Amino acid sequence: QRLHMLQISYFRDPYHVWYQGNASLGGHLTHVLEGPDTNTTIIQLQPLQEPESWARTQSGLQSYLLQFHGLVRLVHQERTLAFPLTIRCFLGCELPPSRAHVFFEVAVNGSSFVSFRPERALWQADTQVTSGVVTFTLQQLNAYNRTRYELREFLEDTCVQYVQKHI
Ligand SMILES: CCCCCCCCCCCCCCCC
Ligand SMILES: *[C@@H]1O[C@H](CO)[C@@H](O)[C@H](O)[C@H]1NC(C)=O
Ligand SMILES: *[C@@H]1O[C@H](CO)[C@@H](O)[C@H](O)[C@H]1NC(C)=O
Ligand SMILES: *[C@@H]1O[C@H](CO)[C@@H](O)[C@H](O)[C@H]1NC(C)=O
Ligand SMILES: CCCCCCCCCC
Ligand SMILES: CCCCCC
Repeated sequence: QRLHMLQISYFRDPYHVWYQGNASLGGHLTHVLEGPDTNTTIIQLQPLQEPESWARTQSGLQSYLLQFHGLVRLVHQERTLAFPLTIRCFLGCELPPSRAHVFFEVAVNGSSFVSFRPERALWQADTQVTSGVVTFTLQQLNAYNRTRYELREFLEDTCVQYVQKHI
């Protein structure tokens, strides 16, 4: 009983991005993300959520993408960051038949970059390369409740409750 979410972001430059993503519930594809930042398709393949509730979830995902893009632009603006690049975000929750296991792992240009430590709602480097980019990204992720305790709540409560409601 799990929900997994995958987001791949292709940045031609800091300001133009193409998204490709999907989610699966119990190992079955349930959602698809596709399109440029200006017009991104976000679809549930199965009518799991009622329309008013889905429109709420769709809106939240759109706002996430805008904040994600904002952070990538800020890293570019403050550190040396070379484009084009790809970012992979892999996150979700898994319910043992006890405590849920949740995760959020980020790769850049196919290499491990940062990941979320839910035990303390903190981000760590997954690379051994000491890097102004990695250091600056961590400083931003670890400075805001949105990417700390609020993200832990999304993974530990929202995603788990989605699995509990729909598997
Ligand atoms: C240069 C690589 C960037 C890696 C970005 C990781 C994104 C993790 C979630 C970010 C979206 C939440 C809002 C961020 C607000 C600062
Ligand atoms: C997303 O789709 C890709 C394409 O096959 C697949 O490899 C991956 O497992 C999927 N992930 C999720 C969370 O649905
Ligand atoms: C946005 O994308 C959808 C799906 O590709 C398309 O139907 C719609 O016309 C697009 N809107 C534009 C290009 O303004
Ligand atoms: C990512 O890879 C592309 C080509 O593979 C390169 O042009 C770009 O500079 C790379 N960016 C980073 C941050 O490694
Ligand atoms: C359709 C799946 C899109 C990728 C997952 C986005 C998760 C954002 C969590 C805040
Ligand atoms: C793609 C989002 C699925 C639902 C997350 C609670």
